[PDB]
Amino acid sequence: TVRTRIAPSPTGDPHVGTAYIALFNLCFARQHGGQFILRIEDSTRESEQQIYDALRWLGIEWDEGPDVGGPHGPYRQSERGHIYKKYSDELVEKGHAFTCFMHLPKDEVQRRLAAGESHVTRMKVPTEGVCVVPDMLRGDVEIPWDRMDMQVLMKADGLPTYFLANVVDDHLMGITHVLRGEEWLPSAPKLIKLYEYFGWEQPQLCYMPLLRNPDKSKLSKRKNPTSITFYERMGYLPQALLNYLGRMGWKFTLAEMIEHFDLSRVSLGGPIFDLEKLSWLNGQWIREQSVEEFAREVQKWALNPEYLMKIAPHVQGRVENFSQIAPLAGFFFSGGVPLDASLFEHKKLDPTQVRQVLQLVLWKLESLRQWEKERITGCIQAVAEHLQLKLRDVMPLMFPAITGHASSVSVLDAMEILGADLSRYRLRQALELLGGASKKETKEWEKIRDAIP
Amino acid sequence: TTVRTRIAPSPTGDPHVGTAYIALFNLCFARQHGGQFILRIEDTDQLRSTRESEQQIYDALRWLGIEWDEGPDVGGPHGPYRQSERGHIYKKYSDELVEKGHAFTCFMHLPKDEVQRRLAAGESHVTRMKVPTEGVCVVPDMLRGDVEIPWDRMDMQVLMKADGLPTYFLANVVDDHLMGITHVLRGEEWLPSAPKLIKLYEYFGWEQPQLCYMPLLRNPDKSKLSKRKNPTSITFYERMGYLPQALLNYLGRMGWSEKFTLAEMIEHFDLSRVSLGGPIFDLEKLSWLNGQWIREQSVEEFAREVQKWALNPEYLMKIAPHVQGRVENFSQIAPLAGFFFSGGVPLDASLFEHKKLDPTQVRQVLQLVLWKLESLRQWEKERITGCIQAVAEHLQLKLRDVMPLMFPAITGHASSVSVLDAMEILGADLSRYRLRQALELLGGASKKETKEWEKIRDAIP
Repeated sequence: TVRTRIAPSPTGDPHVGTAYIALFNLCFARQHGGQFILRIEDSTRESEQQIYDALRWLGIEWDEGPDVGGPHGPYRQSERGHIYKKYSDELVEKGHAFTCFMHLPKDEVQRRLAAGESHVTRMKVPTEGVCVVPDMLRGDVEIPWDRMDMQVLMKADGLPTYFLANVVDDHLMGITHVLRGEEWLPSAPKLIKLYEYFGWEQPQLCYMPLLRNPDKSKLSKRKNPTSITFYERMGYLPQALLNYLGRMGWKFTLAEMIEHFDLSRVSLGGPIFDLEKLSWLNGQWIREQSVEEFAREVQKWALNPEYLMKIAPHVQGRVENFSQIAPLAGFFFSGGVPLDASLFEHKKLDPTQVRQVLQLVLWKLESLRQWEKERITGCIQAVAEHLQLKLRDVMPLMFPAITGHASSVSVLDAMEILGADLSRYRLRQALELLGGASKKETKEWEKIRDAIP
Repeated sequence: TTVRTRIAPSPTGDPHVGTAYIALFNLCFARQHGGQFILRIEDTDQLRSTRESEQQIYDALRWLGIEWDEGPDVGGPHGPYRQSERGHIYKKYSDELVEKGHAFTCFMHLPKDEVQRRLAAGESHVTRMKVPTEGVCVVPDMLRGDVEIPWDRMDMQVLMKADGLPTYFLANVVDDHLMGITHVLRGEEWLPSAPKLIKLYEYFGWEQPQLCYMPLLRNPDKSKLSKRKNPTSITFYERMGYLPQALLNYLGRMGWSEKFTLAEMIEHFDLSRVSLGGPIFDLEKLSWLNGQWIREQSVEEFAREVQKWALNPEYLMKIAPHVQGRVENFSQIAPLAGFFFSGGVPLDASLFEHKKLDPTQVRQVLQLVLWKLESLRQWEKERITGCIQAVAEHLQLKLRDVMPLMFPAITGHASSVSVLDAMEILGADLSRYRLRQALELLGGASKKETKEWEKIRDAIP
């Protein structure tokens, strides 16, 4: 009986690649009457809920996990006790792993351990030869053992590595097939060797080719936004995006996808993520349904009391009649905003300095986990302070980036209401319009970013 | 689109024929329409719920041939399927009902000041549902059509208990909704309270599922099915050596329209072909049907079923040590140990004339022991012994005064292998059955005797 999983780390917005890998694991388990498992290898509970929300929004679901439960849990690493040290001790007891402070003597080792000196547990990995990874799509892949980096099992803080924990947990959860991105293929020999040290039945392996931009380059937020929630906020239908993830992989529904899913129909070249094709498909989904279904989706997306009432106070003070509301508040519904470079000619900031500020602010807001007004303000203020500018120096740059106008409703409020995705998106588009940042400016300015709270 | 049905058994003791019956219908309706069948454990009563009674539910239903698509034992995308794992979902929804004025805090009247004051002082309280007093509710029953229950009939309704747990009533509405249950088939016992269910869905502004209330299983004398007249526990029929296919088939013949498989039962399943009068549970008809299943199969299938039932190393090696010290040759084993394989035992009232207990006292002892053993969840020797001793102690009798009654009840003989060991091996259902029949033979208990002895029972450990 087939069991697949995803093991996302709860460390930020889920992205399209994660949705993609989840979809394949879901269809594969479904196709074979098996189970699909979500395991959290932890990090914040909030980022965890983001993962659940984004994937469910998409239409993906799982049979076992930390939210729905299951008879093979617990499904968060932080709830699975000392189970990892236990198996790591054994690898050490059988001479398949060693304590590192490398050297060897069990005299000095017991002594150093007794004194509570910091240490890790490393896996022994073959130094000579080639390893054959039996990939389901590619067949036999030959990776030489020499290039195989060293591998930590237990870290200095008595926590397992992602590597160790996933082998342990796949075993304990009876996972039969591991479908993962091909980013993981280089380290596959270390996985195989680990199942050998334990004496465990090794699952079937499948390494999916990477998603690529239309310029045959790897997918990156720089070239096209990757977060699932960005597409939600832009007003894409989850069925369209899910449909699109499937057509890249191997117009249809998830159920129809499962019916006609087969791994053998998957390209060995990296599928292209083409926003124009996705928009066209989404347009088709929008058209091919009743006006009533269309209305409900539009209400859920943005024309609902929760979103509108957040906007209403900021608008009530700035209009002399109701027909002046749409021009003032239209930027809350437009995805991007129309851009005008002249809106960014600062009084006492030169064009390079304007780009510098935008880049730094963008970076800090990209790192910002909790999207709240005070936290948003704190970020921009920290950047300004560190540059010996004042808050009032920087704010005029934020208004046209976020709203398309020199002045508007309170832009800090606007950013909280719009949310993280649309805010970063608009900032990035302003920055790009103005000329972006050279490879050299990126290195310089990142030193500065690092010295900023 | 996509039908989803469920059962929500409380994990409190043996699953019974009734649960099996309601399960079969929900399973068949789901299968007929391409949908899913969900098992949900409502451990709303956390103090009388056990992980072992849950396991007994899974074991008994699966033995019978009933399967589910989602549940605590298998997982599922709308879990957790145990109420006790679903967090403060219920408080959340009960809070909305108060905030939206459909439910009130009850500690009487209600001043906004005096209420906050008492809550802040940690005073005990419940949340109650607002139920209409005048007028009637129309219940859209799939089988009987519109049924009109007067609102005057509705007794008040607690949503959240003082211990912060939901009632079974609020929990199942919340969980049917969150699990997207489309059709609800339950016993007609629940029909009187149906208006409150309808009102609650209205309050949340939720789509009400289709409702169907099934007529009660009855004894052959038109009396509602009870442990009294007929044994109701699934595991009893297993231990008596009935085939689960026959019991399942019989549950289906009672329900709609004598030898059919589950797979066949689903194909020919029509909710419309269900009788509106109580289907009769007739042990003799079930037995004839079970005989036909036993007969219409290979001798090798028959043999394997008998092995699984009782002729296996596990069961026979529990018996072996007790038999070994009591025979001078192997052909004396069968007379001595036959009661391990016979179901009931042959009964002889003269076996119960006690040295120092009069006929009424014998019946009281047997009744009290039976009651306590009916309550026993963990069927183990030390615990069986503790029950009988507690009865004996409380009657100011000695254990050795009560034990002579147990031997003939359990084994059919005055003396035998150790009766306490015999009871553990035989198991809870057969022990209870045998004690009940010994009691019936001796004359049972009057209505008055029952009231009086129950008072005695409740004072016993």
